[PDB]
Amino acid sequence: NPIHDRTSDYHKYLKVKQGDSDLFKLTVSDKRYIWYNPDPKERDSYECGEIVSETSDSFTFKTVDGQDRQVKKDDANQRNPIKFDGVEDMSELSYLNEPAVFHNLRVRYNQDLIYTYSGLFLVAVNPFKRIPIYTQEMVDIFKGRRRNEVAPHIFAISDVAYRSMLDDRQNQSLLITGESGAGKTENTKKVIQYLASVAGRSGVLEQQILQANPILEAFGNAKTTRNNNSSRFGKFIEIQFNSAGFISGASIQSYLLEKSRVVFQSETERNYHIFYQLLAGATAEEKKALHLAGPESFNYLNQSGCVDIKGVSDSEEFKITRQAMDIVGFSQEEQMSIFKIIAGILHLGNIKFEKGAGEGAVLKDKTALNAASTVFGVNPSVLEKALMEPRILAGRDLVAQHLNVEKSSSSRDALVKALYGRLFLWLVKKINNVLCQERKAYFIGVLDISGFEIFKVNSFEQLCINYTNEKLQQFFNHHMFKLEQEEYLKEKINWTFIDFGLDSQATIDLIDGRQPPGILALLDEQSVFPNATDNTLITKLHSHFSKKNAKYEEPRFSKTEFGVTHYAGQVMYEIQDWLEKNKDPLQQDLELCFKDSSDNVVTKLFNDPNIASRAKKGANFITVAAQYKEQLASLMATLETTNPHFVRCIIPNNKQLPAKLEDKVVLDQLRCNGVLEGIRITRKGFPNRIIYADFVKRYYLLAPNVPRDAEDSQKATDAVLKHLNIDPEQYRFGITKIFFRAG
Ligand SMILES: COC(=O)c1cc2c3c(c(N)cc(N)c3n1)N(C)C2=O
Ligand SMILES: COC(=O)c1cc2c3c(c(N)cc(N)c3n1)N(C)C2=O
Ligand SMILES: [Mg+2]
Repeated sequence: NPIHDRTSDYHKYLKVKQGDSDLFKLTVSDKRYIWYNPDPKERDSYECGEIVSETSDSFTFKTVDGQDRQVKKDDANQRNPIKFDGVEDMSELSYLNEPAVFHNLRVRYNQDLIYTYSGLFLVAVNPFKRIPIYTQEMVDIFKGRRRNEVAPHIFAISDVAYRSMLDDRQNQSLLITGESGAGKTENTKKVIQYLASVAGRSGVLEQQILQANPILEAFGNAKTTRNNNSSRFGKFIEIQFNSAGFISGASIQSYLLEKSRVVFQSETERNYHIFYQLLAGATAEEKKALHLAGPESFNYLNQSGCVDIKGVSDSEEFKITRQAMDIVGFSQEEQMSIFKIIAGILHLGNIKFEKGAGEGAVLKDKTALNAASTVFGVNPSVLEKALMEPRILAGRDLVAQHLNVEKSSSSRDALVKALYGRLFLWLVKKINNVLCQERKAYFIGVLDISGFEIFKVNSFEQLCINYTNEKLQQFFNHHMFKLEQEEYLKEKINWTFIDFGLDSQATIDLIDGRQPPGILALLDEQSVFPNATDNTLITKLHSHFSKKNAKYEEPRFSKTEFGVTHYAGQVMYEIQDWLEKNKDPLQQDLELCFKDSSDNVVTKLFNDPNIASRAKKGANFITVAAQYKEQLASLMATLETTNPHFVRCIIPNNKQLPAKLEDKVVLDQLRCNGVLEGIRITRKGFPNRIIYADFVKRYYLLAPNVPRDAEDSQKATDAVLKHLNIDPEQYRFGITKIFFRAG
């Protein structure tokens, strides 16, 4: 058994290395230590100082530079005995404080142990390098093990969820939190791998489930300045099981694709990988048939200054993506149409509108228009008229507009974004049709959202993302602190309620409240108001929240920005284009143009109502904000019907580098994630609890005769446990349940 064989890969890569005799000497030392700040203005940079004396209320300690300092005992962060360094479950620490928690993570991370428990949930620190802990042998090691039998691992929490699903016949969820780049998607994929392995069975479903990801990532992920493989859409993967616990299928709900990225990318960022994959990987006359050149020739790829990612071959990736499409079952014609659409988008991007004789735009060169039309299979004259002279109603009259250059470019971009988003939707739908063949008995849902992120310029997309991340942190807060203590108090176990000081509700209400209206509601209102501008909008927000809502800031340094205080920090948002992004317009004549496409996939994108149609609320189409919010509330409703398991991914630094665990970066994450509070609730509270009658059947007794049944439930439990003479401090008696602190 490799768990017990210290030469095994398990021991080498998942367990803390054996300390030496010098270490042993240090470990049995009577000396005592404190974590202190050499510079009190840098509260996250700590060193270890030896405690050399104490009074009744203070410690005096030597700093590393031999100088003595004094601190009140109430302000002291004592260092744990070094036998705890590297401990697998931090609820075991004697001293639960910030530098002590960070230090334990640091000791593990320096030995490449990225996973650490903090009571009931998992912490994961991104290594930014490959560590060989995800092989099939590692998988197999976790299968069937109680949590405490094996080292912390994403596989272990995965197994716990699976067994919880079986034992309680209750749906589960795996909620992976983290800022952008923290490791959410990699861990999500490890979860799916584990489940596909342990619950797997004909055998191609599991392969198809796994092969969904290169497709989704090629179309839905991109390089940002924070992550070379940033997910620009959120997703909820329901892994589905039959009554027997075998995988019977899976279904992916996707959220909120950053469609603006198709048409615009910041300096050093990339568009979606697929564009580069196609241009790099396509056959010699694939490229001739689609009129393609290199990325530098396309406006939608040549603006950021970056066409490459270190360590990535877009050609090789293209081969992997196509292979995935083969396994999932997209036909050759379907794939060809997909690439026609990607190529058509690049050509649309190359169209250059110019000022005509009047204010209205003209197209002097039709090479890009013609190439797009050719690959999309639409009529180029109809497309041209639809771009620069779309028809609208004025009352009931029919009026041709004549859009200027700017409006023309915007409309072309709107068309591009609509194409990309519908195509993305279609890919997801096609995928689901293949993975969903049977009605489920159970599910384990795995959530992989786009993570909390902050740039120089934060827009409506950042607000939606950061909102979602705030809702997810609140969900953790609700389950860990609020509901837990509600159980204690309903079971009257003598608990004094503790205010853990973590509540995101005010920020959430600020963003999505109804009465009084929050940001999104005022946004929606401005979005259906004919005279509205980005300026009437920002003014309206300041009018409602400035000096009124504690989580909002009207900045003095700007007239187009507003600040929201999130759990993870203040973010300033630029209001430019919010009305247009929220309304998400597309000229009907462009839809009519593409409805007439000769291409089987394109027509589906424009005629299939699940893809093409948009809901109404009154005389208006549903805004993006109201729809996403409907979607999110729906997700949270589903999660609330599940048993949640939390994984908190922690980014070590902001440089995407291995072996560089930065103090302030990590401590900021630990603080706003509520890690220490969670560890604390696990320790001060009563993690384990059981109805007075379902206890009889795991064991038997050690008592004067309470069998698998009894007339009594309360004293019938009292008696049986009592014999071990284990401390009644380690348990309590609820109206219906026995509670316990540590098993
Ligand atoms: C995620 O993207 C899409 O689903 C999507 C995108 C867009 C879209 C529109 C619509 N008028 C209607 C849709 N049903 C629709 N769907 N526009 C203007 C878009 O940019
Ligand atoms: C969900 O509850 C609410 O609707 C709600 C309640 C309140 C609220 C405020 C705001 N400044 C802004 C909101 N968006 C908001 N929303 N205040 C002061 C409230 O008491
Ligand atoms: Mg991601």
